[PDB]
Amino acid sequence: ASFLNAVVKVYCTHTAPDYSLPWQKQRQFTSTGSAFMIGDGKLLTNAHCVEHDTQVKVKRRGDDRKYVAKVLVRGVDCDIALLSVESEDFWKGAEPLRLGHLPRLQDSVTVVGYPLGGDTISVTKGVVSRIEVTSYAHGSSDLLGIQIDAAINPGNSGGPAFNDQGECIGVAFQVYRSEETENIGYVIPTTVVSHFLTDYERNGKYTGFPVLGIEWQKMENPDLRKSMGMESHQKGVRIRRIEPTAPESQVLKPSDIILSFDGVNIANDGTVPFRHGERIGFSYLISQKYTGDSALVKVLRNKEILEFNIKLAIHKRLIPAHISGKPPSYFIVAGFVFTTVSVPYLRSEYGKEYEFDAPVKLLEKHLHAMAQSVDEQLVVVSQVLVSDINIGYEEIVNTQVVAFNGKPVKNLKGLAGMVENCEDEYMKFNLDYDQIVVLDTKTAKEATLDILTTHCIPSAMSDDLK
Amino acid sequence: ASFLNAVVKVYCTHTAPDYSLPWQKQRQFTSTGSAFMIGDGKLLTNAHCVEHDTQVKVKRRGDDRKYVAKVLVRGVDCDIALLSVESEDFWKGAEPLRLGHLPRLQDSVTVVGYPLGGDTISVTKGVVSRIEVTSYAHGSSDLLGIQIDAAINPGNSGGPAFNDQGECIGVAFQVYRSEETENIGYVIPTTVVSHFLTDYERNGKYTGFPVLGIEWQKMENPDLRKSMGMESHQKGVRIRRIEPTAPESQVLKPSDIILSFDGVNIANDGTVPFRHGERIGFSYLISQKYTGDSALVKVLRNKEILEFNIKLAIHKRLIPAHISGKPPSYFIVAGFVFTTVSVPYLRSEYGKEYEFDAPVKLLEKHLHAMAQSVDEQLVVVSQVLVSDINIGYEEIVNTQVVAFNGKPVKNLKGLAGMVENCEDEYMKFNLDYDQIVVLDTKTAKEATLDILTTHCIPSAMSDDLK
Amino acid sequence: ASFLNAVVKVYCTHTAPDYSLPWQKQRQFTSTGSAFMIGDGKLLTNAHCVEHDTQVKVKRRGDDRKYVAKVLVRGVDCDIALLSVESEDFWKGAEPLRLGHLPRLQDSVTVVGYPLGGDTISVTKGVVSRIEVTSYAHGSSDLLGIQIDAAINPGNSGGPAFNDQGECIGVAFQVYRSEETENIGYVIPTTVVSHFLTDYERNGKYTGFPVLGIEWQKMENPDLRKSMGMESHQKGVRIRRIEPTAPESQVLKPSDIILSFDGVNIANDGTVPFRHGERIGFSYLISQKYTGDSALVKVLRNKEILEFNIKLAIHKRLIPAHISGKPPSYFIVAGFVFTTVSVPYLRSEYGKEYEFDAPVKLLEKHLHAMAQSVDEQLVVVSQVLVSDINIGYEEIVNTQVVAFNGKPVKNLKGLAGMVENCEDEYMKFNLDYDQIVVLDTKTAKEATLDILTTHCIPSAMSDDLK
Amino acid sequence: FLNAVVKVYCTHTAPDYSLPWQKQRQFTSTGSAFMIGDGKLLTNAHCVEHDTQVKVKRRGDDRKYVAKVLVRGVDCDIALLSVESEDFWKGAEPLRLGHLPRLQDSVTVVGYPLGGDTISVTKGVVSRIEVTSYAHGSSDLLGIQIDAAINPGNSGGPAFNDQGECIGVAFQVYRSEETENIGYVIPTTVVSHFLTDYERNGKYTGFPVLGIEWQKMENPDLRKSMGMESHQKGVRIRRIEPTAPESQVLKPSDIILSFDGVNIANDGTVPFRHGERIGFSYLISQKYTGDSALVKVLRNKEILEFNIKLAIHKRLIPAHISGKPPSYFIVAGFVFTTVSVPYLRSEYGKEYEFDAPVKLLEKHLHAMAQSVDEQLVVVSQVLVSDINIGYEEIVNTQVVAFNGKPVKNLKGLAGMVENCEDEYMKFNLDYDQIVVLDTKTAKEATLDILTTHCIPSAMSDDL
Repeated sequence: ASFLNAVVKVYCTHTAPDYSLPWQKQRQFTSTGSAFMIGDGKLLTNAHCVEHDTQVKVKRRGDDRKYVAKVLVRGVDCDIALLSVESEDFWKGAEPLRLGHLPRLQDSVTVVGYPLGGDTISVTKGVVSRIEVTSYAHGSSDLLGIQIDAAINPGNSGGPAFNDQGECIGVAFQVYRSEETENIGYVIPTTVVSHFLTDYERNGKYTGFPVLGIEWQKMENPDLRKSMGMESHQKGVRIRRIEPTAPESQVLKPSDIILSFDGVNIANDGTVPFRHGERIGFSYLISQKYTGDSALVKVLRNKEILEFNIKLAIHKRLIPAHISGKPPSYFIVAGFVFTTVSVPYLRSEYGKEYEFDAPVKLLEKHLHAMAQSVDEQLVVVSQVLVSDINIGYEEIVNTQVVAFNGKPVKNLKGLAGMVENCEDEYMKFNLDYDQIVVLDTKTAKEATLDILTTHCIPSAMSDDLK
Repeated sequence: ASFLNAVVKVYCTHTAPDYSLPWQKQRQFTSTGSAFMIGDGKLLTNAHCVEHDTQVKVKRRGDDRKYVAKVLVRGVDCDIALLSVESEDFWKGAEPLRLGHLPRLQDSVTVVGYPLGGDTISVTKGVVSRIEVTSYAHGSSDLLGIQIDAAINPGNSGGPAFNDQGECIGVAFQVYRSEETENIGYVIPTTVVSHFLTDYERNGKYTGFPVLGIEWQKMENPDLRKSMGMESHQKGVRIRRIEPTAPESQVLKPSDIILSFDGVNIANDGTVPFRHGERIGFSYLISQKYTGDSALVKVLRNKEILEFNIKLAIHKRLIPAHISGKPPSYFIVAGFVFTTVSVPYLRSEYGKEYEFDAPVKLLEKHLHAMAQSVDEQLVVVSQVLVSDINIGYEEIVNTQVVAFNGKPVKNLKGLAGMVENCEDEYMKFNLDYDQIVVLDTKTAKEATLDILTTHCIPSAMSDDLK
Repeated sequence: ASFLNAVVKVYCTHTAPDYSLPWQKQRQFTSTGSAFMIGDGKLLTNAHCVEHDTQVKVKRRGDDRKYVAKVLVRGVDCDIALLSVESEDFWKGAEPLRLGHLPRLQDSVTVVGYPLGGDTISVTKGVVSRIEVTSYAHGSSDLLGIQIDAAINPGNSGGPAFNDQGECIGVAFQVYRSEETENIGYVIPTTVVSHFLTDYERNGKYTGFPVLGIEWQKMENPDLRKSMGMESHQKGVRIRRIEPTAPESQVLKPSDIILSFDGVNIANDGTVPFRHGERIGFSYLISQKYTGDSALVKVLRNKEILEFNIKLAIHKRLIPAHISGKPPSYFIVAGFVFTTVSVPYLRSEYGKEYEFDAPVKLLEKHLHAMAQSVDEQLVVVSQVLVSDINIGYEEIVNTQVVAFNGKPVKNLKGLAGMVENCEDEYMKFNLDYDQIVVLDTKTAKEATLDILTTHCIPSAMSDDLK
Repeated sequence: FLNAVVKVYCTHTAPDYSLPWQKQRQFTSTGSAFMIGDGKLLTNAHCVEHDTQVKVKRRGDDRKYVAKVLVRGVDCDIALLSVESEDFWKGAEPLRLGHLPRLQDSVTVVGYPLGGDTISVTKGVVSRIEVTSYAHGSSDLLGIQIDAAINPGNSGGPAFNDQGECIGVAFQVYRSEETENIGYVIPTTVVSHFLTDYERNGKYTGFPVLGIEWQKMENPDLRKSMGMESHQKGVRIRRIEPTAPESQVLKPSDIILSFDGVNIANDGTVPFRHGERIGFSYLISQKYTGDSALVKVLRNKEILEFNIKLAIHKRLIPAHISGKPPSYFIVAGFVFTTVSVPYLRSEYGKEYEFDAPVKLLEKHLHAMAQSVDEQLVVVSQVLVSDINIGYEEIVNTQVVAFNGKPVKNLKGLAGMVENCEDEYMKFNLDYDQIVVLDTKTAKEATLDILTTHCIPSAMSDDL
């Protein structure tokens, strides 16, 4: 029962930026979660437990005090964060958990944490149900995951799952809930946790989980395989498209057939052998490597077998699934609020149903567009703060800015600089839907200050543009 | 862990007949389920996993290929089907499961299959909760069932439940889900599975589970018992009504009191002793027998004790709960679409709420009418394909046809023959609600072909009427 | 498996009083639950299983008969009732359960009873999840509770939870259900059960669970503590308010800081040490005592440490959460229906959402008002049975009566006596919202009988006012 | 008067767009129609869409007489009916059409709405007159809003002025929890355009609308920057339909100053009547297809004039499929069809504009046809078979090329697969996917698949 004492309750006050009004914050709100001692003065929890934190406190069993904690480091896409606690009273007699190996299906598992239904610690018990590449909902990434049938409830997030030997086999973090389903809950495996910790130890920071920038197609059809010159004994997946900002774009080509990755053969359905008689998606081979590592990729190209050693990097979306450790960027000229499109921005503008209610143009780029350069951003006029200077333009909302005075717009900083250094008589913004916005350059800039005052906006731009 | 490899994933493409437009099919749709090796080149799954199959494929652990399978035999009311697989690659190294005995309450149980929440195999664990006669939802019959508290999810259908010795104690098949309930899931017991397999082995086909064609009333009231001449030491159930198409109608009478079945005494509440200190509904004694078997029934009739040996048969509903291995029958004359009323037909015409939205006349027969002869059917005008020939009759929908030219209508084939061989000047259909439909016989038949063309109907009738 | 036979099925027909029309009953309705043998011809079940009983029957395993039972005694706030059964046939071969000690977290637990999904006994299994002071929903009180992750379903109420040694560790009684949660179910601990049984044995009746009549405030802020003269080493909770009808009101004062209870130190968050390294709310120390016991309370008052021995009593709400073993009181004069405000009354008048739809005046007293004297009641005009005698007063509903002919109204009996002995020409009722109702005393009383006849009301008042 | 207004009974049998080889279930509706002379009844096109039978009943006669649809204009929501029986026409007196009314003119609506079986009259005033979206037709034409109650069943009946002349056809409403008495009437000007068109050409030739997208020029800096004088006004051309004649002479960022000598304001409006303005589309709509118009534009300080021939608007993704069943063809279980609004609605429900694939909606809202008769071709679904193993999950995905050749429309694709001599059929699909089939074995596999799904033919007759 000594294992329970390593598990602490997390109290978090969150203050999120208003993506729709990026100069200000949303209303404070509180949540609770769990965390556990992993050694060397560190607690592990889920990143989603402490997102946009303005205060984090922890409470250990047997002690009534809630101690101030700080977020040491976070990994948004693997949904892990480490906490530090200054108070030496908190750490007295601490006994950290040890991490165990990946479990086998049907292994007994217990989940320990602070879910709804009470204030004190709670234990639930079940078995390991399923292990495969899993969609991390909050992290928006695909990593190894352990499904279990021990009940996971709100508040369990960040607490450990234990094997019957008292070793931590991972972190309870998410559930699949519907009116049709029962006891489908997920755990971040120790292999993923170890990856994160090793990463942080080596680099003094989080460097992510690599994922090769390719889209692919299964090759289950025999005519398809034959037509591309595959022999009866060959299997693999066809490259659809390659991220321009990935180093494999310099050596791989569309319609290449990927035969293997680090000498492991990829099946026509994109799976590779996994442990004891199972098959798993090939992405697992990539995500277990570190950014900066290299991997040997074998392809078939015009019936010729080619091998390339490719450096692995994180995935950069044109429309980021998250914007962490920074307020959303914006700048304002003549009442026009320019900002960038991110998933949180879309969710703010169009609610939880943003995937169906957002403008099709924006959604099209969210699901299908690849960044053509690093640091490329989708820039839009968010809204127009209505004044006399912007007459006739008042109804413009969430429309992409494609060019400024003939020059293509690559990102927000690029655009902000262009309006800054503009000496022409007119500022000409080419917008989506073949629209043009034109302002007299001199009177445009003069009009900004009064508009900010009206809307109680303390600054014309985010600090990163100052 | 070798037991897992006997459990395969089922992929099914279903194409259901349109009961509302019986000349055509509904749109293709796919589902997935589970199945397992039981020996001799056979897989067992649920019948509901492969209903209206146009293609079935299976996938074994460790192999990426999906192999074509065929439905060998199905038992609709016990919800079991057997599959065959031609590919010898699929069967290589196969190790079939062995069936265990009926378990006891609190026995550990594990469920293995392919539920939602992932693509690979999943295991859940719990205990045997309850064993009694259970309503098989898809099969619409009452057979022994095992309730368990191991989580069963969509996709688990057709997979095995195991005892702690690795024997299969049955097939995971259905759940009781409401906002109020948790972990109420059911398993088809090995006794039912064995009945099905023995049946198929003996007869080369499925012959069903017998159920005596009697409705009965409990005799819990002492005045009731006394008034019917029961002695203080006698107990049993009163016969309300007997199916005319059952052989016990020739020897049993309404108001008989059934005292015993195969020497087993029936209590006033219709229960008999079951295993260790429990009581179960008497139907269990009947359903464990095979169709064609005989049973000794003892009754009290006017204070006289009588015994009859009665041959057991399946139950035939006037309005069938299922129509399997055949398209729904129909024929058309002069735009009138004649078909028969089945549960799938009612569900098609009036949705999932057919029990409350269907015409009361039709519902009355669904819940309460007994077939007066074998092969009797409830025939209706489904709809009228509007043309000049059927002027004034256009609004007729789902109305029973009771007679044709003075002769009673017994079933669809009977009616189809009567319109065929009709040489009278007029065809006179007596319909429900005391209506009469009259058509000139000659011009009625001539008008059919054009109407079929308009509605793109390839044939005037189903093949079974050709 | 012999333990199962001590667990019986409960069938209850309830007939509840109509709180909105207190002269009559609501419609009969039935429920089912569970109960178990605890020795000496007694069965234990939940009080909520037999609330407003007009008939209770039980059925033991293996026997088809349902035997008439009677409620021996009930404890509404701990949700326990004991049943007796006259029939000696029921008790033949009975083997009662033994009560075990409070379990530890992660201890295996099995729940046995008669939930939905079948008619026979069902077992579910899980672990002890959490132990702390718990809100008893039906009982509306705060007592020790055991949370478990074995599934509890409707019908389980009143059945035992067992440890792995076959001892009863408590009574399955309630769940926390939401679309977000799974397997949060609660058990009345053996310590609470033992309290109830000991209580009934000693006193021949139920005397409740004491709870000191104080409201308190946490003292987590250091400036707060310092400002009230607490030393750095002192901790406790501040008294906000004291129930006038509690004997600690004679010795404790608002703004006192409670330092300890029976020598157990109370933390700034109101918790005390509990078992192995845990902390629990201090109310647990009080509720484990019996009414009539005394407790030593130490307080800080103006930097002086004072100790008082205080007699403990049950909590009496102005607006009772329950009214048990008696029809709701009422009396009628001139069509005016006078009654008292209780939680069931509010629920009847304003449905399940009574906490948000009831008049704010009434709700204000429900959440915040303390009784100023014992037997004080909130009296209202429920409604006005419209006649000529009460012209102009017809729209009065649920309005508090504060005085009668200048005299304050303390409760319903007090008011009933005052209208009875009124010899003045007028009866003057002062109502809430500064309204006055005046009737001619003589013609008011004469008018009652006809009004009762119109509404088929057999009597002008409840028997307790006769 | 009342006896010229008749009740319409229609049995509809719509094609199943999701399963284009067959029809949906019969359903019935009722509406209204009126005698306009020469053995003709006028009603709404939506009253008789996909008709398998139409009957009419005149007031005081119990018989329901068979009618036939002579001609329909889907986008203006008008249809004409004929009735063979002489008994139906006994003592008939057709209605006369009146001139466009003015705001506040009294109006009566006559027809056969819900709430009873016989004729019903409602009364109100003319509320508002402006270019209006015809919901069923999906075009923008002049509409009269009125405050006389219009209910289901009124469709196709006349609205009358107080002189008993028909001022239009009651056809649609704006209903929400928030609104009351917002009903619309197809004006006599639109009706006359339809009747004149049908009389001239023996068929419906539509309402012209020029293929230009434009931007308002309300901003002074915008106007000044493009070299507009302080007195000049107009609209800026955003984009021009490649399949429109004006794509040859007009250019993006031209500023349209006038149409037929009529000056266009910065908000795209022109003088209308009685002190009101109206969208310039009205000037175009009142002309006939084949007519020309004089367009004056400003381009690089220079004022240019062009005589532009006018035509109907043709969307890449059509709002309606009329005069034919939806086109399709099948090879090896692959069902190919075209994307239309009715297809999207059938596939994704009434909320298709939010639930359909973002790729498809993108083209629905924003894409212009690049060539005449261009269509968006998709694989609708794959009828599962051995021949199409691995491709079963393909749904609603655009076909962009066949054996290296661009797919223009369904007929084009059908002809390419028909005449394919190559060993393989290689389809480039959206999302950078490729589907490949052996040419010989794919074609052989078709017939048996049809049999399984009870499909009478591999392709629609138009292919």
